[PDB]
Amino acid sequence: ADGVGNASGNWHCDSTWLGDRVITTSTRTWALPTYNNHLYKQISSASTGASNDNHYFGYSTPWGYFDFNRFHCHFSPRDWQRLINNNWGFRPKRLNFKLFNIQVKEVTTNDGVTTIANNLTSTVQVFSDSEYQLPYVLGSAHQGCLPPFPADVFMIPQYGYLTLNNGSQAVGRSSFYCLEYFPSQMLRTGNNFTFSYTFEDVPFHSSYAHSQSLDRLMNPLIDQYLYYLNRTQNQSGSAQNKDLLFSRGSPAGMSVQPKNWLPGPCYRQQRVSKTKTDNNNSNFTWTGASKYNLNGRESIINPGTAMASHKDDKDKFFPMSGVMIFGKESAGASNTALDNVMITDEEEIKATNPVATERFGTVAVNLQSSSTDPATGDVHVMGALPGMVWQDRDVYLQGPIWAKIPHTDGHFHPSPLMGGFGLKHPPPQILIKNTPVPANPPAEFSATKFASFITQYSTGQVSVEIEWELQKENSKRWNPEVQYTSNYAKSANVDFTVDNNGLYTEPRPIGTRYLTRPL
Amino acid sequence: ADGVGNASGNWHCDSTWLGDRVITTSTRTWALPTYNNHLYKQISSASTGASNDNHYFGYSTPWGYFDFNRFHCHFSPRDWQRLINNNWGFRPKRLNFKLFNIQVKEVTTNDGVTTIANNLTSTVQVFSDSEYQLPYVLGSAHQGCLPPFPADVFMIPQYGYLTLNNGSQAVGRSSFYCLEYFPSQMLRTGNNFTFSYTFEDVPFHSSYAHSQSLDRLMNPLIDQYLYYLNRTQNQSGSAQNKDLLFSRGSPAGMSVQPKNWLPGPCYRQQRVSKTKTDNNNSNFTWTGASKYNLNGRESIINPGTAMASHKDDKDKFFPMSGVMIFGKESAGASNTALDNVMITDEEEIKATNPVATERFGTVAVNLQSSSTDPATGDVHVMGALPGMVWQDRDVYLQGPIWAKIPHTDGHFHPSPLMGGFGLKHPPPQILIKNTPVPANPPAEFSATKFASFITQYSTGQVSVEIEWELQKENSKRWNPEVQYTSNYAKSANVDFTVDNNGLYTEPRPIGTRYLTRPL
Amino acid sequence: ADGVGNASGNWHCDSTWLGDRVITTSTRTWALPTYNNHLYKQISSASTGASNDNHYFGYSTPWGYFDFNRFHCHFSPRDWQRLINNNWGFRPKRLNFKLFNIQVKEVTTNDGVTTIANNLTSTVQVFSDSEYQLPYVLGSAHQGCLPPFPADVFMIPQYGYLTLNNGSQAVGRSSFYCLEYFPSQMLRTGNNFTFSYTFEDVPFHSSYAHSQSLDRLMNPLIDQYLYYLNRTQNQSGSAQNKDLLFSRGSPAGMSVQPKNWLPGPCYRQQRVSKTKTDNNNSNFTWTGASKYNLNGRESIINPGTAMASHKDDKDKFFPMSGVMIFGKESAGASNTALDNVMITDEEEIKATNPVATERFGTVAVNLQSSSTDPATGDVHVMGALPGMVWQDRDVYLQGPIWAKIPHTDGHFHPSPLMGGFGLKHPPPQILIKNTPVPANPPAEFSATKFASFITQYSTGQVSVEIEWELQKENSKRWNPEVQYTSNYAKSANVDFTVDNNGLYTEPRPIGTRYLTRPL
Ligand SMILES: Nc1ncnc2c1ncn2[C@@H]1C[C@@H](O)[C@@H](COP(=O)(O)O)O1
Ligand SMILES: Nc1ncnc2c1ncn2[C@@H]1C[C@@H](O)[C@@H](COP(=O)(O)O)O1
Ligand SMILES: Nc1ncnc2c1ncn2[C@@H]1C[C@@H](O)[C@@H](COP(=O)(O)O)O1
Ligand SMILES: Nc1ccnc(=O)[nH]1
Ligand SMILES: Nc1ccnc(=O)[nH]1
Ligand SMILES: Nc1ccnc(=O)[nH]1
Repeated sequence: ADGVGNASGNWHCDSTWLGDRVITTSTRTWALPTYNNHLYKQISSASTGASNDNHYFGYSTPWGYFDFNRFHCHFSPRDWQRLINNNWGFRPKRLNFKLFNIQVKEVTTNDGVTTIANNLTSTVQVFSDSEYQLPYVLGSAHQGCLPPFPADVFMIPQYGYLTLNNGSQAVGRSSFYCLEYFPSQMLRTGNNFTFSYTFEDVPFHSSYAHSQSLDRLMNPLIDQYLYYLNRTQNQSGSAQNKDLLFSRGSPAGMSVQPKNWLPGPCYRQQRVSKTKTDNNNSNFTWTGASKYNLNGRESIINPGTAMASHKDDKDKFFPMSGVMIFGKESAGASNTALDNVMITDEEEIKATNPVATERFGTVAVNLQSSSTDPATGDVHVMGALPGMVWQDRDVYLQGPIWAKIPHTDGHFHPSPLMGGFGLKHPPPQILIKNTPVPANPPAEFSATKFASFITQYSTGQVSVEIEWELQKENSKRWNPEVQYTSNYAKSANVDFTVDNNGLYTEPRPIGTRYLTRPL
Repeated sequence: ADGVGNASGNWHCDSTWLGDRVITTSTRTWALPTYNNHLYKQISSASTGASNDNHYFGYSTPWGYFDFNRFHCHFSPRDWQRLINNNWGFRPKRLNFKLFNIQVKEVTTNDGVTTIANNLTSTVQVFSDSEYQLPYVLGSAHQGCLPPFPADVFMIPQYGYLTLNNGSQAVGRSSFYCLEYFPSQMLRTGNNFTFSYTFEDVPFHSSYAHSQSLDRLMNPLIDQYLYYLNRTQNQSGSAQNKDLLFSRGSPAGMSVQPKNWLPGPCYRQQRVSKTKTDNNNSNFTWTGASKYNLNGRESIINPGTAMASHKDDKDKFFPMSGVMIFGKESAGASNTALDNVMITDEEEIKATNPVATERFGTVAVNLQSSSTDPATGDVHVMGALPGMVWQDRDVYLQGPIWAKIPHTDGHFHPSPLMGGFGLKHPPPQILIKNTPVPANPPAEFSATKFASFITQYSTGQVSVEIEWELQKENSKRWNPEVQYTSNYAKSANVDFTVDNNGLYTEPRPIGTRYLTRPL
Repeated sequence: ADGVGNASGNWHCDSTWLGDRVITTSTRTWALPTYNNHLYKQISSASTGASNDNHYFGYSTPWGYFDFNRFHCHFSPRDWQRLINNNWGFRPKRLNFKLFNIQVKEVTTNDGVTTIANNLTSTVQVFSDSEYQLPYVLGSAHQGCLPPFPADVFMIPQYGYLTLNNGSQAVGRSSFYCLEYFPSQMLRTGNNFTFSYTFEDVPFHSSYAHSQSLDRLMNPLIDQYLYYLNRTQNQSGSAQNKDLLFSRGSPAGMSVQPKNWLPGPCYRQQRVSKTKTDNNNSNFTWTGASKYNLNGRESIINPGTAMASHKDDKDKFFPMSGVMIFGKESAGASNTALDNVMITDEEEIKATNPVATERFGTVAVNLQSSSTDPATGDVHVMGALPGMVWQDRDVYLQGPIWAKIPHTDGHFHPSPLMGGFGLKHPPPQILIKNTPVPANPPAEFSATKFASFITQYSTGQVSVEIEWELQKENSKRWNPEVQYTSNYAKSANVDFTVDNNGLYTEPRPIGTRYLTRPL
C-alpha cells in the first residue's frame, strides 16, 4: 500500500548542521522513458570506421539508473560555501534512498495529436545491485545525475555497459548480464521503494591548502649539524684546481640543505596556453599527448596524476589533459570555444606536488672522472619513492563524489584520479525500468517473439539523504584566511541563479581548498 | 614408542570438499641418502672461472630437507580442475605434517656385490626451524618437492645455503650455521614425528579473469559532463590556424575520455618469437636482457613484474624472461629444444596490466610553443603511481605456492614475483638427516677426526595435510564461462597419466584464471 | 600393536549350522609379489595386431587385490552337499574380513644363489574401496580367488582396469585412477587389518527344480469353461469346406488350452554336439555365433539368457556359448581337448525357460484370406512380454557368488547373467600392495625419478567369514527327491580329494538344484 489517490512520500529537502555533522537531503522529480522498446541490444564500434583505439563491445539495456554522484546534487552553493570556508575536511557516513509518488502515463499518438493518460495498473521495477554483480558505470562522470537546482525535472539515464573486446568483436571471456535475472521490486502508483547504505571508513578529504612547502620547512634562523659537498674545484688560487670543500646547512642556502622528504610522484604532461598565439601551430592534442598503452589501445592519461596546474604567476597555462574541465551551459558537444568551458586550477598543491608541465627533477646519468665529464638528464616520469608525500586532486561543487575501487589484486593509493573517495563497496547502482505492457495480441496463438507494446513512461520524485562528517578546524593562525566569497561589485545577474528565462547557471567551479594548515 | 614390527602411521591421502573448505592430504614415500659423508663443506664459485655475475660463497650441509611447495603436491589434476572451474579464489589456512614408518638400511658393498640390510638401532633426526633461524631455501623453485603422482618414490634434496660474498671470497659479516646446534628429535623404526602450523592471514589468490578492461569501463550510451582539449589547430578555414576547441566525453571517443585509474606498473622486456625466422640473428639472451644491478653483479629480472605475455591475437610471441617455463619430462639440462618446455601465457591480465614487450605509454618531454614543437618520448619503465591497479602473476598446478617475504625494513606489495602467496611466517623448513654410525674404531685412542662410517640410507612415508579456504563465485553472468576441459577428441594417451612404461606426465601447465568477474 | 614375535591372528576356519543360518569362515595363507616394479603402466591392444573387436585401453597397477567371489572359497564339498540337498534357497547376510601374521621378506639374488631374509621394518598397505570409486573387476570370473582346498597357498592377483577406448587409443572421457590417492592403512609384522560389510537385501537363490511345467499346470481330470477355434475347414462332407467349429479346453488336448502365463524370454543360440561327427565341418565358433554389437565391436553373448541347455533325452548337445564351462586341472590355456573341461547342464529349468538352441515359438506373419494363405515364421529372439515367468541360471560350487549391478539409468532383472546375486553395493574390493623400499641412493642429490628398490615380497593369512541365511524346505512331496551323492562304486581316487602327488581336484561341477518345488 497504500492507494491511488494517496501520496506515497513527501518532499524532504533541507540541510542540517550539527557541529561535526551535516545532513544534506535533497529531492528531485524525475521522468523515465521506455528504452530500446524493452530490448537488450548488442552494440559495438563495428562498422563505425572508428579508430583502432576507440573499438568496443557491449550491450545496451532497457533499464534506467539513478545517479547522484556529484556534490551539487546534495550541497547548495551556499552550503558548499559553509563547508569549504570552515572545515579542514569531510567524508560521507551513511545515506538514505527513496522512490515515491510514482505515476505511469501511456501516450497514444495519432494524427500528430498525441494524448497522455494514466495507466493506473502499470508497474515500475527497481532494485539496488547491493552485491555489485553488475558492471559499475557510476563514477565515470556521465550526465544524468540529479540536477543542481531542486526545481529542475530530469530524465533518468539509460543503463549500458561494456565487456572484453578484440577490435569490434567479442571474446570467449566476455560477459552478458540480464537485469531481469535479479530479484526486483515492482511498484504501482501507491507503492514506494526505500533503502539505506552505510559508507565504509574512508580518509577525510583534504579541504585545505598547505601554508608551507616541502623545501621551505626548516628553521630560517639556525644552521644544521650536517654538511654537504659544496665545491669540487677550489675558488680562485688564480687557477682552477680540483678540490673537496664542504659547507654546512645554512639558511643562506636552503636549496641545498639535507631534507627528510620528497615531492609527490609525477608523470609529465604537455603544456598549452589560453592565448593561442603562444601555442605551436599544429594539432598536438593526440600527437604530443601523454597516453598509456593497454593491450594495443592507447588512451589519454586524463587528468592523471595529481600535479600543480602551473607554477606561481602563470594561471595562464594548463596541463593539456591534467585538469578537470566543466562546460558552461552554453558549451556545445564538440569543438566548442574556450569561453564555453571552465578549466579547474589545481595550483593549491604546488607546495607538495610537482608541477604537471615541468620535469620532476634531474638525475645523474654517468660516472664522472677527470677524463669524462659529469652528465645528467631530466626525469619526466617518477614513480613512488620512499619518503614521498603528496596531496590528492581536489573535488568540486560540480565534480564526482566517489568511484568504485576496481576489484584487482593490488592497487596503489586508490583515490579516484579525477577527484573523490575510493570505495571498496560504494553506494550501489539503483536500477529502474518500466515493465512492458503488451498491446492487443493476435486472436490466435503465435509463438514468435512479442513486439507490440503500449507506449508509456513514468514519473515521480526521488529523495537522497546523506550524513556527512565534518572535521572542524582549529588553526592557531593569526592573520585572516582566504575564503570563497561572491563578488560584491554590482552586475546584471547573480552567481548560481536563474536568468530571465529560468535557466539555472553555475558560473565557476568551486574547489574546497581555502583554509590553511601547516605541513 | 612403539615397536620394530609395528607401523607408526597409515597412508592418509584423500581430498575433501566442504562448501567453502577443501582439505587436501597427500602422502608420498621417500628415500634419504647420506650427504657429504656427514660433513659440512665450504663451497664457492672459486676456481670455476665463473662469470663475474655468478660468483657465490656458501656451505653445503649433511642434512636433507622436505619441500612440498608446489600445487601438484596436494591437488590432483582433477581436483585442480574442480578448484579453478568453480571458485573465484582460495588460500591456505592450516597444515599438518607427519613422518613415519621410517626404516634405516645399511649397504655393504663388495666385489661389485652390494647388500642391503636393516640397522634396527639407527636413528634419523628431524626438526622444523619454526623460528626461521636458518637461511630459507624453499620458495626458489628448486627440484626435490613431493612428486605429483602419489605412486612415485622420491629422493630428499640436500640442504645448502649461501651468504655474503665478494667474488669467490667471504666477508666478515658472512654467516655459517651448524644444524646440529638445533634441538632435533631422533627416531628409530618405531618412532614418528608430527607437527602442525597455521597460515597467516593472506589475500585470496585471484583465480579469475576480468570481463572488462580499465579503458572500457564507462557507459557506452552516455556522454560525460567533462570536457577535454580536442583541437589546437582549427579544422579547415582553408588555412591551418591556432585554436583551442574543446569537446566533451563521448562514447564515440572512449580513448580520450577522462578516467579514474591507471594500468599496472611496468618494466619493459624484450620480445622473442616462437618461430625462429622472426627473431634477429644473434644471441641477445643476456645482451638485450632486462637486468637489475645489485652491488656489481647483474641478474636477469625473471619473470619480474606481472605483465600480459602478449597483446591480443599473438600467442606467438613471449617476454624474453617474463613468463614461467616448465620443462616437459623430455627436456634436458641445458639448451634443449622449444618443444621440450612449456611456456606459460599470462594474457588473462591484459585487461588491467601493461603488455610486457611494449611501452607502458608516452610522456611529454618539453614545453611546446609557437617556436618549439611539442615532443614526447616512450616510457619503458613505470613505477607505482597513485591510482594504479593491477593483477598479480597467476599460479599453476605445477608452480610455487608460497615464498617467505624477506625480512627487510620495507617492501611493496610483497607477492612472490613468480607466483604465490607472500608470507611473513611461512611453513617452516623441515630438516632431516641420518645420524652417523662410526665403523669399527682403532683399538688404541686417536684424537684425530673420525672419518670411518657405516654406509646407510633411510626411507619412510611423509604426509602433508593442508586446509584450504575457498571463495565461491556468484557471478550474475548469463552466458557460459570458459572452463578448463580435457580434449574429448580421441588420442594415443590420456592427459596427466602414465604411459606404457609407467612414466607420469603433465602435458600442459594449468592456470587458475577461467571464471569471470567484472572490474 | 602388537609385536614382531607375536601372532596377530589365529586360524579361524570352520562352518556352523544354526537352523536357518550357516556361518562359513575359511582362512587361506597368501603370497604377494611386487608388481610392475611399483609402477603404474599404460597398456593397450596397440601394436598387437589384435582383431578389431579385441582393442582396449587401460592401466596396469602396482597393487594386488583380494578376491573370494567363488562358492568353493567358503563351502567345502561336503557343506555344499548339506546345503543343496536340504534347502530351497539361501543368500548372504553379512561378512567379515581380516589380514594377519603378515611377514615381509627381501630377496637378494646373486650368482644364481638367491637368499630370502626378513625386513622387519617394511610395510604392506591395504584398504577397501568401500565407496566404489575404483573400476570394479571382481565378478568377471578371473583367477586368483581363494583356493578351494584350505591347505593351498595362493598368489594375490594384480589389479588392472580398463577405460573408454577408440581402437587402441584413449579418449577425452577416459579415466585414470591412482590408488595411492586413497587413504590406506600401513602394516608391519605386528599389525593386522579388519573390516566388516553387510549384504543388501537380495532374493534367495532358487536352489530347487520345478516339479511341473508351464504347459502342464492344469487339472488333468476336468474340462475348461473356455472354447477355442478348433477347425476352419469342416471334417469330411466328402468335400473340404470352409467353416468355424469350436471345441472347449479338454484334458485330451492340453497343448491347445487357454493358459495364464508364457515361457521365459529367449535369444537363440547355435547348437553343437559333444561327438564331432554330428557337427558341421567348419569353424563356426565366431562365424555362426550369437554376438551383440556395442559401438563397432562385436562380443559373443556368453552365457547370455538363462535357457535350458538341451531338450529332454539329449544331454549330448549344448548351446555353443550358453553354458558355463570350467576346466579340469589338466586343461591348458587354449584349444584344449573336450575331456579337459567340464560343461555345466542347465536342463533343470526346461520346465519354465525356453531351450537355448531352439526357436522360442511361431508367429503369424500375414493376413490370411480365401485368396492368400495363412503364413507364419519362427521367432528366434524374444524380449520380455507381460505374463512371462522364468528361472535364473543356477550357481555352482566353483562358480561366482555376486557381481556389481552396473550403475546405469535402468536395468532389467539384474541377476548376473553367468550366475549369482546382483548387488547394488557388493563387498568392496580389498587392495593390497608392498610399499617400495629405496635401495641405497646416490651420495649426491638427483631429481630424476627413483628407480632402484630393495626386492621384496610379503606373505600372511587372510580370513573371510560369511553368514548365510537358509530357506528351509517343507515339501509335502511323498516320494523321495533327487539328491547329490558321491558314487559308492569303488575306484582309484576319492572325489574332491588330493592324489598321490598332493594335487587337489574338483571332479565335476555341482549345481544347487536338486530339491523339488511345484510351480
Ligand atoms: N584517499 C585515499 N587514500 C587511500 N585510500 C583511500 C582513499 N580514499 C579511499 N581509500 C580506500 C577506501 C578503502 O577501500 C581503503 C582501501 O581498502 P582496500 O582496497 O585495501 O580493501 O582505502
Ligand atoms: N598478494 C598480496 N598482496 C599484498 N600482500 C600480500 C600478498 N600476499 C601476501 N601478502 C602479505 C602477507 C603478509 O605478510 C602481509 C604483509 O605483512 P607485513 O610484511 O606488512 O608484515 O601481506
Ligand atoms: N535375482 C534377482 N532378481 C531381481 N533383482 C535382483 C536379483 N538379484 C539381485 N537383485 C537386485 C539386488 C538389488 O540391487 C535390487 C535392485 O536394486 P536397484 O538396482 O533397483 O537399486 O535387486
Ligand atoms: N599501497 C599499496 C601497498 C601494497 N599493496 C597495495 O595493493 N597497495
Ligand atoms: N606497500 C608498502 C607501503 C608502505 N610501506 C611498505 O613497506 N610497503
Ligand atoms: N525391471 C525394471 C523395471 C523398470 N525399470 C528398471 O530399471 N528395471
